[PDB]
Amino acid sequence: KKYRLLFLSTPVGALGSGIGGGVELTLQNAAKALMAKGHEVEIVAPEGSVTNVTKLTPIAGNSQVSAQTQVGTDMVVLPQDSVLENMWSYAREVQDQFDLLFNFAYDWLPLYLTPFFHRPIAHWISMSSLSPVIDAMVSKTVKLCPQAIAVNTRACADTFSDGDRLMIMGKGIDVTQYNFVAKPEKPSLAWVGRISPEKGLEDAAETAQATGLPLRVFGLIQDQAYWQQIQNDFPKAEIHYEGFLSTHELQQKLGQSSALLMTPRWIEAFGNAAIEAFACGVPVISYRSGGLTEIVRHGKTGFLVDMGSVAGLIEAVSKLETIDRLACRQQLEEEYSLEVWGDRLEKWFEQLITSYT
Amino acid sequence: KKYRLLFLSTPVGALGSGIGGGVELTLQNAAKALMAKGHEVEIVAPEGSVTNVTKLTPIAGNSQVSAQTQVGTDMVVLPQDSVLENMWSYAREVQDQFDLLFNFAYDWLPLYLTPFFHRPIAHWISMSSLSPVIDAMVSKTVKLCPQAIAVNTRACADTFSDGDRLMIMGKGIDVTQYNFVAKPEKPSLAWVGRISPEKGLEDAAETAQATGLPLRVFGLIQDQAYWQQIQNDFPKAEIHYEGFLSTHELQQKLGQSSALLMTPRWIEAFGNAAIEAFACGVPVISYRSGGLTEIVRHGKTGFLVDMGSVAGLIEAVSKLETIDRLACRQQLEEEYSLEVWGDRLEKWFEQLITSYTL
Repeated sequence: KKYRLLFLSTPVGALGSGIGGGVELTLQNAAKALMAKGHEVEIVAPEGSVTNVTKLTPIAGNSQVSAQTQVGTDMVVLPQDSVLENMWSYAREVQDQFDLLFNFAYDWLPLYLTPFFHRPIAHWISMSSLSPVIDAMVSKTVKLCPQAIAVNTRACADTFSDGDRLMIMGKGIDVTQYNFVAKPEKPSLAWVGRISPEKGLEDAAETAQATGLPLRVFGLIQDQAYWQQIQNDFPKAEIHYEGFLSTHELQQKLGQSSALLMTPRWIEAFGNAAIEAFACGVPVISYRSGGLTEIVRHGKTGFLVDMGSVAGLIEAVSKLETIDRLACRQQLEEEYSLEVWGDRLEKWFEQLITSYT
Repeated sequence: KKYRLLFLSTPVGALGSGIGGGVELTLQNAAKALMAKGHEVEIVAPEGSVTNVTKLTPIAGNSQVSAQTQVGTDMVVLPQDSVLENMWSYAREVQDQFDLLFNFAYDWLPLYLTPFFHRPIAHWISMSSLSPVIDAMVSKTVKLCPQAIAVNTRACADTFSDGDRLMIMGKGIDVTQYNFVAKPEKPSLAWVGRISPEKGLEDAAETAQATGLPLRVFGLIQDQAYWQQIQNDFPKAEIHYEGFLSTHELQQKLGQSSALLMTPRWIEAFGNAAIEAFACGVPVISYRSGGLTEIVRHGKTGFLVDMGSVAGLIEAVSKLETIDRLACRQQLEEEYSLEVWGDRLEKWFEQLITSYTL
């Protein structure tokens, strides 16, 4: 069962620019996983895209607005000569050379064009129902082509009107790129996410202050005024900025943490910090929110805390010694690895190719 | 060969709402013409559409904003559950039952979806180049599918970057709807257009004043200030307002004119008033402008005047007796009629269908 697959990337930025976000990594990890099972993969992506994973054919056009800015929109907006148009124009040109098409863009046009191709198209929805057109199109598309749309977490399907017809594929990461730290040199706590007042970073600082453990922050300081506030509100806490880093620079410093604190104030979707902390042998102490409750195995690879309970975070930090760091790594090897994930995608596509036939 | 055709209407409103504008009439007139040549036609159109012409399957959705309000946009905007998208979904569902699909929508999606169908699609572009995004798509689509996009006049095609690749199909109206007046009861001049400054109505007032012919004005007085000023600048001209009338109400009174005055201060693309005037046997005295130069046959069905020459308009009125009013009606029968238009459409559709199979 050696398939020929065409991967269609996001139109927001170019591969390697980091502008598209986690999908840029999910795409290449999907390519790596499916290639290692013996399949051929071609990546279609905008002009200026670069990858070392497989063949990439760039496509000229105008970059499309990100779908994270239009939350709840019932609009479809495509710029003149949009990249997404020419990408799917190309897909129609070459679709006969392939067995399946795999889409990563979170947009209307790829979903709508699905019944217009004479090859099966698969869709990876990267975020959880941010807009009803995608909810409507996902609704329309799964009814027209069952098993057509997959996501990572059940929490994501909960935001979709037809999540019961959404496929749950989890995710996969490249374990060889993460430095497992068996034991950090000094105890410390870590936090990863967007630095803004409604991301719960304040709770982590208090936990750091009450336990006497330095807090190491990873992310983009979007409000330099807001950053200054946190050190002032939790004064005796040793808070350190580690910058907005790539996957490599992040894990190079993540392993030296005793635990990753994930303290959302609302249902949070900037995970993978957990999955990567498991790659580095870092247990995860997180509030009970969204997909984390399915990743953090309480008492085994971390702790789950009642939402908003700073006292719960402090108690959990005090019990870190009971968490075998090897267990975190072992969970990542058995789930969230390219070997197991590449198996699920492979089984998923073969169902689609045979059912489409 | 008798073809089965699927017509895709405008998404701006419903058929009969008049919200789509003249396209509503161009579409149904095209259906009438092709049906009279022995073809079957099914109309796909929004919710609330009605026609007495042929089979209609309505399709629900969000009505799209007219492309006349978004002039110059470089964006493509479609509402959620847009009528246009669901209409073309239906077209994809049923495309195997037909020989050709005929699109009237002035939008990005029907042009973009053209290579995604496995049946030939023809496009009727109803307006001039309104936006660079639409101009671009016409270019991409005619290069990808030659002879796939038609327009009415060369003047319209000239506004497109690749108008040279556009098919010129003209238009057709139902002759049976127009009352031919062999001889009006009183000499008079007629003017039809928008009543606002820089619309050339001033030129019509002078010629009416100098020739002693009453000027009958058809249009919308949106600014009463501009209206009385014309009576104040041209006192000795007997100028009359006839109101904003429908196609039928207009033609009922248009025939009673000695000539139609057409005084554009721009390059005119369609000149559709002249065709209506010919249907009534009314000769057209027009400035040399755009498509009017291709409609008005000088000395035969009217006169063409050097742009802006009021003396030329006056000179042309003095020669109206040399214009056979029968000539105007015959031109409309020989050109611009459902018989002739359905002929051209048929010959065009055949070219596309035989070429797509090859």
